[PDB]
Amino acid sequence: SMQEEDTFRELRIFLRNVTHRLAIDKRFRVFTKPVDPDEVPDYVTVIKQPMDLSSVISKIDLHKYLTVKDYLRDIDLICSNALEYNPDRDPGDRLIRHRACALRDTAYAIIKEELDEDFEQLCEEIQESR
Ligand SMILES: COc1cc(Br)ccc1CC(=O)O
Ligand SMILES: COc1cc(Br)ccc1CC(=O)O
Ligand SMILES: [Cl-]
Repeated sequence: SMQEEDTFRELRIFLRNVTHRLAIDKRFRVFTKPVDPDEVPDYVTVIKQPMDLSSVISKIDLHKYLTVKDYLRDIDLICSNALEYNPDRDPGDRLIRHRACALRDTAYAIIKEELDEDFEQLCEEIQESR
């Protein structure tokens, strides 16, 4: 239906706003772009599913997210990718891990306060019946 179309547009709008709010945050600057295979060539080998805020945007835009659940699954990636790739004791790694996982926590905290549960549930049911 159109109803259902209006639901997904709303989701897309909501997800864009959340994503923008992470993107304008100085802490998260490094997550706004994919990793350049210059600086880091061994990345694209170790990290199977690269993920970042600009990709998240592309995916919103290409109607690739039908639920917030799916969105968060990508946000989880950004954190767990950093855990995986930058595991060392050194401060360069500790900082990246810290920033990536605060991104995750900020995303979750925003959604926990601003996402209507019934809206999520609706997206889930529409998606399930497709
Ligand atoms: C600096 O603004 C952004 C940067 C990235 Br990466 C994604 C999204 C936005 C804003 C928007 O999509 O509304
Ligand atoms: C971040 O936690 C959630 C994530 C999703 Br998806 C749906 C609901 C919640 C808790 C809430 O929205 O009350
Ligand atoms: Cl820095």
